[PDB]
Amino acid sequence: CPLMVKVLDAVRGSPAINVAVHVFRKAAADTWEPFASGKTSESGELHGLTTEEEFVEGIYKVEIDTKSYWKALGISPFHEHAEVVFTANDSGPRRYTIAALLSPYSYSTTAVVTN
Amino acid sequence: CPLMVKVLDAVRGSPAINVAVHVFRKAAADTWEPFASGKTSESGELHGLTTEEEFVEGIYKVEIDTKSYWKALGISPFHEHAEVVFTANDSGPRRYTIAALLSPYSYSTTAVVTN
Amino acid sequence: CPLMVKVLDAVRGSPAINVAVHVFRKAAADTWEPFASGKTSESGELHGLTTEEEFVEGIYKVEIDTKSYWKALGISPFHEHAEVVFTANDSGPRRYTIAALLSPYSYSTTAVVTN
Amino acid sequence: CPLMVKVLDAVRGSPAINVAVHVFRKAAADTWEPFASGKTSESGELHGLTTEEEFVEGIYKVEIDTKSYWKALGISPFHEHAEVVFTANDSGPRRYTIAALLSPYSYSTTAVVTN
Ligand SMILES: O=C(O)c1ccc2nc(-c3cc(Cl)cc(Cl)c3)oc2c1
Ligand SMILES: O=C(O)c1ccc2nc(-c3cc(Cl)cc(Cl)c3)oc2c1
Repeated sequence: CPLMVKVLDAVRGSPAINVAVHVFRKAAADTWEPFASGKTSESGELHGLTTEEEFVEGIYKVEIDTKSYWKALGISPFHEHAEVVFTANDSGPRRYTIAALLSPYSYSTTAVVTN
Repeated sequence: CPLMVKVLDAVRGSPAINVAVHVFRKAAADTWEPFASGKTSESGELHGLTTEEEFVEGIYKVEIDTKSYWKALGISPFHEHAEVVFTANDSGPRRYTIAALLSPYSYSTTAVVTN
Repeated sequence: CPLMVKVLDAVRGSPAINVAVHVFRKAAADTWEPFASGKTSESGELHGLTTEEEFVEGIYKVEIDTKSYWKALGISPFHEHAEVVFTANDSGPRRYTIAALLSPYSYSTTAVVTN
Repeated sequence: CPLMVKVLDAVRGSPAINVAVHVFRKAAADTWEPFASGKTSESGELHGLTTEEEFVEGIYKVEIDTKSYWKALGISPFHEHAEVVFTANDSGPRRYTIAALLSPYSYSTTAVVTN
């Protein structure tokens, strides 16, 4: 599990459940190719997006669909989504956790990178 | 204005208005002595807390009454208040802005220290 | 000034100065069209991006060049940039401030929308 | 495990290891009584602070010793510590995770409360 995404809700004080997440990888023709996608679990975690074989060096974009999350809770939020863009595996394979903390008009994100 | 406090609301996407803020200075007998206080303005700012002459080096605590702010909005909060504890150090001319971003179950704070 | 961007540095406790910021507007053919850009000031603010006449309703993307900012400080960063994507909605007179707080492996952003 | 504390480092992109944490509980004579303490593990988590029997209703303060954490890494930070103050178990037992994300001049905290 080299890429995991964890999403928390700062209004409710809970994991953000059923949040859609799309991962893209930058291609040779300077375009965002689809790479993996999933939804967060009851623990607000999304596991199994990729494998050590598939997750090669590259520039990745993790798009967290915060707007649909807030709209499903009957709230009109500010952002369309939260995007996290980074170079991965540049000095060999690493394990990445991308965490996001959400509020209707704000979000924070951090990365935990382990070898 | 050597010390200013700015408070933002992450739920409404606005300044946090009429928030009570209490500042204390640590005294030699390990006790917190009231130093300054006020309510944030319509811009979520609290100016005029102290003067350069009164704001000496030492340990200060800024306590933001977040619970009353959320209750006045009819929103259920987690924290009793938000406390920011720091040391004021004289090292050339310095202005301290303590900023806080509030959500019901979370808060963030940063210091903007400038000449 | 209907759109302002403010960027803070969580490592140095200061405004993030001379940060490049690019704003784009979403066009009918699902593409991002350049809209406005600039570099943050000594106060970490970028004023004068647009005018009330040019800033129509629509989806906007604010891309903050965080990687170049950290490299100029000799600090190793994680993100390629920070992107803030939102919808501008006309509902009475509104000013949008997009604020971001930067750290090498994390960032937070909030919207301050006022009359 | 009704009370857990998780601490992340936003500069390194890692768990914040060996962070001291002290928990206090407000007493009848309006004083902060010591309740539990520990240090975060290699995963930046602190488990086993208390038991469901001991963790009764009350106002608790979780003090995270961020200053000693940054000083042990050879960095001079802004805050003395990060304090999280909240009422616990007011409507019966709950499980609380207090998470904190640290930078030298800033911190964020959130709570995950589950039944
Ligand atoms: O000094 C001012 O005028 C000023 C303005 C905007 C500001 N936005 C913040 C802020 C933003 C985020 Cl995303 C997280 C945190 Cl902790 C703080 O602090 C500000 C200070
Ligand atoms: O409980 C866990 O396992 C777990 C994991 C990753 C986590 N990242 C956060 C986090 C992120 C931001 Cl951007 C701000 C703050 Cl305050 C916290 O909390 C986590 C908790």
